[PDB]
Amino acid sequence: DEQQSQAVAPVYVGGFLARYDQSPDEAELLLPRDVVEHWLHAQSVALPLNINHDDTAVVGHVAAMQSVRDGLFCLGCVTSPRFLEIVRRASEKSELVSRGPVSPLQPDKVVEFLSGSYAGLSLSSRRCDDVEQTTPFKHVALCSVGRRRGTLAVYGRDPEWVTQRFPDLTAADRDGLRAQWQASGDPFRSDSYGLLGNSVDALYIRERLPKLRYDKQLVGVTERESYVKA
Amino acid sequence: DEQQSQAVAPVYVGGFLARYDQSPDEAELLLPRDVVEHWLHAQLSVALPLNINHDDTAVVGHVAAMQSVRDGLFCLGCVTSPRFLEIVRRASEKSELVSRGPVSPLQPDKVVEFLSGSYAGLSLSSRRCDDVEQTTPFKHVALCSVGRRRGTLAVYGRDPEWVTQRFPDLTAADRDGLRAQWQSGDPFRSDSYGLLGNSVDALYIRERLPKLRYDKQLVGVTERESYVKA
Ligand SMILES: *[C@@](O)(C(=O)N[C@H](CC)c1ccccc1)[C@H](C)NC(=O)[C@H](CC(=O)N(C)C)NC(=O)[C@@H](NC(=O)[C@@H](NC(=O)CCCCCN)C(C)(C)C)C(C)(C)C
Ligand SMILES: *[C@@](O)(C(=O)N[C@H](CC)c1ccccc1)[C@H](C)NC(=O)[C@H](CC(=O)N(C)C)NC(=O)[C@@H](NC(=O)[C@@H](NC(=O)CCCCCN)C(C)(C)C)C(C)(C)C
Repeated sequence: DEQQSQAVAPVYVGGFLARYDQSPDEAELLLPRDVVEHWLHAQSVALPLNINHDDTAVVGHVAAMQSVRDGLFCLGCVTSPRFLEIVRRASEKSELVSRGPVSPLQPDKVVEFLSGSYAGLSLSSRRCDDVEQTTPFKHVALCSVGRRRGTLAVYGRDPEWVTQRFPDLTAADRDGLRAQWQASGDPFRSDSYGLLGNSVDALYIRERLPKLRYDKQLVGVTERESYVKA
Repeated sequence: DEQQSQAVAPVYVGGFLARYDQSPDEAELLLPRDVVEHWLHAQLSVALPLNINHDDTAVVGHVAAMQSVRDGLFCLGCVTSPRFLEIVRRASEKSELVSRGPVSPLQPDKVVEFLSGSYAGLSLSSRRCDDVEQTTPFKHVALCSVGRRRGTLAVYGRDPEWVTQRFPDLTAADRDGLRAQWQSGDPFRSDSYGLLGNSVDALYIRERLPKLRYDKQLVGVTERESYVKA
């Protein structure tokens, strides 16, 4: 009963929403540093964090967005108790979760589950297309894999520890983030049936795993140890 | 609420549990025709149960017929659990893949389409062969994201004949031997959280999609039209 309270405690997520050094496979995915930094400075209210862009599946909020040297990095927090309770339960029934985490990390079913199902981040921003460079950043979505390479999502119970998984990040970067991450109920208006529904869609994404490994390698989270399952 | 009764009606599943013309990647998967036909004749008294990814608490129906044809062992089963179907009914409403609907002239069928996407394969549960003292060798059949034996693609439909009709290899004499065979409570002791749990595991099977397409091509279901999503 206490173990179940530790499992449903807030969980943090971090990762790049876009890698400046990565030319997208599609023109509409182009999101350059000049634009990002402008948009950041442009738009207060936190961007909501949801599951695969579903407005009824908001599970938390983005706590910090920072533009670093290699891209736009963000740090958010899964806070919805309904989503976490669901995850808590689904995790108990995952052969993958049961096999546990790597080398010296302690098992963490909830975190491990999110680490497996939503290994990527996917931004929701206004169409760039190079014109009239309002709130451009709509929200951030946890997903099976992102359209932009390098968007691998890293989950952990501590924000510092999450940011620490990324070698590219400097102290000044981890500092700009720490400054930021330091509503009115449960934002989650969905359920297990929905997540399950969304799971089959994930099964049909092309080259899902290969992309994730690529993302894992590009962001250097391969080196450090974490709950990533890709 | 009549549409919801048509959606939760029994669903049939068919496909090969093993292709004799396919040498397994692992020795323990070897299941030759001589053995099969012997085992068949050996045991079909009590029906083999049909479950999700080999989970004893996830029995969703039973196998109605097992026949050894020229290219392999083919089976036809029926998903009958109302609990499993109600779960599927609901999850289907939340699948972008299901919403896109079926091919060319097939009518949309959320439940069938959902099962078609999540459990595209069949996986037998039999006694270790290993070539020795070759009683009930056939334990059960499991619906899964993809099978270990190639050609084990699963085809779902509301009509048994129509299901068997999806396989070109099958002859009339074959469809006849099957039709002869497929003529107290809800065996499902699991839930959405469990299926959801099992979904993350699926996400990490290697070459899942490529295998399915292979299976789809090997069994010639590529030619005919069906609810297959692979
Ligand atoms: C993100 O990684 C993602 O969606 N990944 C998914 C996860 C399953 C995925 C898809 C395929 C293969 C693997 C994974 C990805 C980077 N983000 C988007 O694609 C994102 C989705 C989104 O915001 N929604 C579905 C709402 N799309 C966008 O950010 C786009 N923005 C818009 O469409 C915006 N529209 C406009 O500015 C006006 C033009 C008309 C748009 C359509 N009505 C807006 C405000 C609607 C979001 C793009 C920036 C990519 C154009
Ligand atoms: C099936 O396709 C499958 O499991 N697919 C899954 C779906 C995701 C998959 C997993 C990884 C990668 C891709 C797909 C596959 C063909 N079936 C099996 O592997 C099957 C599973 C199973 O039966 N259970 C989980 C219960 N395994 C077998 O059929 C094996 N049989 C046994 O292990 C049997 N054991 C014995 O006969 C005795 C062993 C020694 C006893 C000494 N006293 C039994 C009764 C436990 C089933 C094999 C046929 C492979 C031997």
